[PDB]
Amino acid sequence: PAVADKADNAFMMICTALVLFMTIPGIALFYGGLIRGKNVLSMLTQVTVTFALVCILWVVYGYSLAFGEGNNFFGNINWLMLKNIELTAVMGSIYQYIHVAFQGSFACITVGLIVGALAERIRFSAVLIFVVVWLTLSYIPIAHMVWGGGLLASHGALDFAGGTVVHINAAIAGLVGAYLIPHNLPMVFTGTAILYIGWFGANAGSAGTANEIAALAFVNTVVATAAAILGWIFGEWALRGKPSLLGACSGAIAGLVGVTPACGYIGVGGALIIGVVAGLAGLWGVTMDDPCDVFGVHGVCGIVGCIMTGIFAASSLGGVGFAEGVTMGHQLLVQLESIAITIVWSGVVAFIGYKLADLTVGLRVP
Amino acid sequence: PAVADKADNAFMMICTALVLFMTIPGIALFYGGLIRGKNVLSMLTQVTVTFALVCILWVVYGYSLAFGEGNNFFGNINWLMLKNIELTAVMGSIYQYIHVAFQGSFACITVGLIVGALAERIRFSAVLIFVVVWLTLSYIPIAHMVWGGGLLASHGALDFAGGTVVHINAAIAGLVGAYLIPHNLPMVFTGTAILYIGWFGANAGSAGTANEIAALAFVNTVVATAAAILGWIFGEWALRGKPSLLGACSGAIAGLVGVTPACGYIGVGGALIIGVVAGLAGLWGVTMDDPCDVFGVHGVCGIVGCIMTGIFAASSLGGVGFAEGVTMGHQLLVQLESIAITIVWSGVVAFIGYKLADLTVGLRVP
Amino acid sequence: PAVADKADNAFMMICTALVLFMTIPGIALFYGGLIRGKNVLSMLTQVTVTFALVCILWVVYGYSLAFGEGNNFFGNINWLMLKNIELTAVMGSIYQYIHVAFQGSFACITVGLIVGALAERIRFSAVLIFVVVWLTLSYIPIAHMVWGGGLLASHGALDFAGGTVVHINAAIAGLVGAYLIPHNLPMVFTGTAILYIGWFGANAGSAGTANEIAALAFVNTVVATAAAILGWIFGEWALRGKPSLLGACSGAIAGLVGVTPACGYIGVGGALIIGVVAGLAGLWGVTMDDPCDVFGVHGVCGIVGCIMTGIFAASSLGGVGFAEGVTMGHQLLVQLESIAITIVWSGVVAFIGYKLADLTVGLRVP
Ligand SMILES: CCCCCCCCCCCC[N+](C)(C)[O-]
Ligand SMILES: CCCCCCCCCCCC[N+](C)(C)[O-]
Ligand SMILES: CCCCCCCCCCCC[N+](C)(C)[O-]
Repeated sequence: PAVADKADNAFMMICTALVLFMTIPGIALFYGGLIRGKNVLSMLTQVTVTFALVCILWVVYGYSLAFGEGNNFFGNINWLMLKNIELTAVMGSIYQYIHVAFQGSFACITVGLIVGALAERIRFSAVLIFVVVWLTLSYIPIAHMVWGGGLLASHGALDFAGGTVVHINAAIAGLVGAYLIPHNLPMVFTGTAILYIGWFGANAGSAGTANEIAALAFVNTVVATAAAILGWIFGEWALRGKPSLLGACSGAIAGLVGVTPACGYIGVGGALIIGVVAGLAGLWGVTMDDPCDVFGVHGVCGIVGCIMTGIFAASSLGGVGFAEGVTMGHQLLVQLESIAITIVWSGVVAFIGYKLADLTVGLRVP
Repeated sequence: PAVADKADNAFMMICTALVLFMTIPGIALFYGGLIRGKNVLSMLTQVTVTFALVCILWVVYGYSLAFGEGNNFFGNINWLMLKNIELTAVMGSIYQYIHVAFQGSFACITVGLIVGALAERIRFSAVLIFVVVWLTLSYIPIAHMVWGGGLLASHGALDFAGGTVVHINAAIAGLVGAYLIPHNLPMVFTGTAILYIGWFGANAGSAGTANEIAALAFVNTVVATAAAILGWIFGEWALRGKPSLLGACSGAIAGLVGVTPACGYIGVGGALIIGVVAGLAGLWGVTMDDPCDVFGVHGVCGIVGCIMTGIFAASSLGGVGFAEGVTMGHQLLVQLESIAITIVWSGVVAFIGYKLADLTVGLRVP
Repeated sequence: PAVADKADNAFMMICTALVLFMTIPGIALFYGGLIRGKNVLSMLTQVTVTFALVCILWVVYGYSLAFGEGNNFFGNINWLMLKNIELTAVMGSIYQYIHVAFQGSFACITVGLIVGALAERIRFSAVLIFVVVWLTLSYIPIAHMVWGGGLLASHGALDFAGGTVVHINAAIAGLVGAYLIPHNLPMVFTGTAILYIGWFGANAGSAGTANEIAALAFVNTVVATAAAILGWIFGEWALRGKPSLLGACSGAIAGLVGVTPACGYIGVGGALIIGVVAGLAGLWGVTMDDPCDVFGVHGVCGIVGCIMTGIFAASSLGGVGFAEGVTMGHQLLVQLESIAITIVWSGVVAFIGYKLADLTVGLRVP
């Protein structure tokens, strides 16, 4: 007799709006000020159209396969166009319709992160094909594997808000793209800004409820982002003699990414230590072919966050505590496996997607 | 013994903020990148000052006449400055003060849509006069007629979030203006963006509560907007050989508008079919004197949405179901009447307003 | 047996996001379009890094000293890194973690207002030192004095959302800075916009709950801002023959500031009268060395708001009513004292901070 709680309903609809704010115009504007000015309009168009396409595919089969009961790798196809979901169906403590909208907005932003990164160098029709393939055969199974009670979840993987599902997944997809293939810094910062605010929806929302864990995630997000900014900036001041706007904006992102899988499981001590290590590591990454340094931050910091969750979730270290019977040893192993599975899964799919495009319309923008 | 529900309180205050975000800076920035660059500052000023004036008129007599008990066409004047509204007065399941703020923000955005459209070509003092007339004698009675238990509502008109009260109403007011009387596309998209996010406040908020219907409206908004984008874009690719940023931004708006009256009454199937037809129809409109194509999208798509609600609310078609004793036949008729009443009411008033200005200070900007 | 209410949890986390939106990118962008274009990137960087530093200092000792039990002037140091705060600890009707995040975001925005004002003319390392000093020895004690059950609160001072803690405090700190020491108007308005929307989080959020008082504050915010815009604009039309965008944006701020201490205690009548007097007074201020007219609006309107709360909170005048045994006479006196204590406290500290910087790294940007 599952009963929807209006307080949770309220929180999760607003959180869905926030995550939606991340893509439209968040990620669009972030990339907008980074890419060559002659490429901006084509990019914003591509993000917008691919946003739309993702919203639709999610409704048709996206949600059903991501989040329906199935196997360890995917759901099913009987929630097609959300059929058999009663309007009053409750998932967790919120109406299911709001879970669809929430989970959909994650799908959008992830796609937004790859589209914007590669909009400069890929044909319009070729990114569409890619999106369709990689949403379907990478993001959806991994979503299901991590948040849909599939393989990774069934083996105790900690990923509170999408270090694998979003960050690693997309960073590897981006890297594959570049392998096969700033002009407005106020615009970049504005994007970073919208991304940051939008990100409280993503991290607190992942609690599914306005509780003490939503509260922990929110606090940890503020903390680790700030730690990452200062860590990056300090590093930049040491390496380059001075902080920069792009470094500060990059810092914030590095720690937002690092804290993503962790925010709901760690103490503020942990959030701070993670923000610092994520900020430095992100700086290290972009100091070491990667489009708009998407792996250099998302990939590198995605890995750092996911590994460091396997440590800082420990009650000893201020976390919520590992599950019963789980050692920090074993949990670390499982994160490594989650990470490695994501990297390979996305990579292989990315390769299939781009190649499908490359053999139907061509990658190379005319 | 009506009791205010804090969850609803929370939702409706945040939703009010979102709708407020639509005008300030949403609609301002949308028009900002469309109009000639030499006109932008005068426009943003005019939207801001007229926003303020609308916030005030709403408090003085706006809310009382829109939403007080009266006749079929207007309320009364005993909630002047919100007197006789106890601070703890409850409307629906939220405190009345939050209903005032919500309904006020609709009033603002509607006005924002006309002001911004005509800011280029109308004298400052002449728009003020217009606003005062047309808020008072068009938006307020129609508000009351549709959402204040007046004429249109009493006859079963479906308009969940303002296809008539907002979109048709303002589009006709805009058309009258032009009859008598892009430079920054990143800015236009940013505006579209803020408008989109802000619009979840308008559509879900219209539920008055964080329930399964707020959930339906939110989902339908995401769906139909996305459908509209792809529909517009595809049409544009057929007509023009390629999608454009303005087309994509226009697409989103077309479907946001189309779904506005429908979002709380239809299934996602319906949202998708409405988004598509609204996107194509919007494109058709702007292909066929209309200031910033305000009728071409708001008018045309306003009509499409309102008519199509009379169809897709049917349980057969996945909707919430028509009221008892109501056939799809009869419901369609009533939408047509709602539409026709709005078009004529706003038109006649618009004509009175502009002429009053034109005979006191003059329309024609010096 | 204090029990956290999920509805309040939801409201206060979203309100925290809104206040966070005020700084990042709100205040950054406001100043962005005001300062010389050659200074903008250095400014946005400085706001971002000092934001981060404030988020961290708040977590380490900021919250503990601001909001722990202590004396009349400061709390304590046993909530260092939020230790001894159980994750499920409840303050008011929300989890304590959300109070930390809320109160932290006030700390950020206040700092944002001084940093942005003086970013043009102060050395990076010198502002850092300043921030550390003045957050610690001004903002924290005043926070504690006004909202932490300290001196000013214990004597019945009304300041619902920070006329002293935020506005006067920062305006005086800014004035001290200038004493010792527009290019993008669309950007300025966008900032004003984000500031306005963000401000509903600050004013309603200060209720701690989604109740009738959150509802009153929200309504009053809309009202007084609008009143202030028209008051400023009308004054500007009289003084200068015409309204300007900067005047309108300045108007909105003047009334937002004026209503800040008052919003939770006054009637809408009062909100309107306060908005008007705040708008005119703000205009008067900037007509009478003050960096980006920060005192001319925040200082002047901060004082006006705080004094005028001591009047309009009266039930006679439509307010919530003064406390038992409190006359309007006595309440006015106490506001004057709150005001005077803030002005001197911040001033003295500001002087210490800047001088510490000036004698370690130097003020004067190289
Ligand atoms: C918990 C949800 C996670 C949301 C993911 C969105 C990533 C936004 C960051 C974009 C920055 C892109 N860049 C250049 C650093 O790679
Ligand atoms: C449910 C609330 C409806 C809100 C109405 C606001 C309309 C925003 C769209 C502006 C687009 C203007 N334009 C040029 C397409 O006409
Ligand atoms: C209730 C919270 C108060 C938030 C304080 C933030 C102040 C924002 C206004 C910035 C305007 C700066 N200026 C130039 C007018 O001084």
